[PDB]
Formats: sequence, C-alpha cells, structure tokens
Amino acid sequence: PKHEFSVDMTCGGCAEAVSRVLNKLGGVKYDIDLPNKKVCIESEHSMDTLLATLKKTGKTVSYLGLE
Amino acid sequence: MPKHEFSVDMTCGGCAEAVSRVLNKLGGVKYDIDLPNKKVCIESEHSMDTLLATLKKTGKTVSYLGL
Ligand SMILES: OC[C@H]1O[C@@](CO)(O[C@H]2O[C@H](CO)[C@@H](O)[C@H](O)[C@H]2O)[C@@H](O)[C@@H]1O
Ligand SMILES: [Cu+]
Repeated sequence: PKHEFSVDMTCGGCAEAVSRVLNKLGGVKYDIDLPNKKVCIESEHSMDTLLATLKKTGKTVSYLGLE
Repeated sequence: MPKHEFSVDMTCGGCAEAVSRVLNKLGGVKYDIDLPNKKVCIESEHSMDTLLATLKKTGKTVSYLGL
C-alpha cells in the first residue's frame, strides 16, 4: 500500500528534513509535494512506524489514507 | 544550568516551530531560537549528547557551537 500523509512543510528545508528522517528509517519509497504539503510512502513498515517517524520531526502530521 | 549553543539549519518559521516542538517534548530546557542566524541556545542539565540527539530528530543539519 501507498500511505499518504499531510505534513506541514513550508520551505525546501522542511521537505529536506522529512526526506532525511525517512531515509534514516530506511526501506522506503516516497515522494514529497511541498506546495500541497503531502508525503506519500510505500514500505514494509507499519502505518504507526511511519507516523511516529514523521511526528518525531516536530512538524504537524496527519494520516490521509492509502492508494 | 549549563548553557549550550547549537547550529541548526532552519530556513523558515515552520523550521523554527518544529525545533520548538521537539524541545518542548524533551522538557527540562530553557531555549532561545535565532532563525536568521540558524542558532539555538539551550540552558539545561540534560547532557550535550541528549540535546544533540533531540535536535537531530527534526531531520535538520545540527552542529555544536559550544558552551
Ligand atoms: O544527510 C543525508 C540525508 O540528506 C538528505 C535529506 O534530504 O538528502 C540531501 O543530502 C544528500 C547528500 O547525501 C543529497 O544528495 C540530496 O540531494 C539532499 O537532498 C537525505 O536524502 C539523505 O539521506
Ligand atoms: Cu522550513
């Protein structure tokens, strides 16, 4: 499944930060849309693991669903 | 009591808010964030190690500017 999250990013540095923590987690295929403040992820990790990883950044995060 | 200074690569207000949230979550800290100068000052008993690790959770590039 491809999980979609709303992540409050407001500059390229914000997106870069999200990319860095997801890479640290590893085993992820993702794309970040800055203007629409959305991050889509595909991985063997649980939704909870992904959510916690994103929330640890200090940014506002919410789960939108999956495709 | 110790007063630490860190360099944090923040590039927008949202970046600063995220740093604030991770420090608020850690607790036991008195901090000041200087966005334009990419500097975060922290007065805390928490070890330099703990503070560095906490700031790194933001996914931003962090370095130590000393006591
Ligand atoms: O610290 C490595 C970590 O940084 C990220 C954050 O987006 O990527 C940036 O740094 C890379 C250098 O290794 C650049 O190639 C890349 O373009 C840049 O965004 C993570 O992707 C990477 O794991
Ligand atoms: Cu930002």
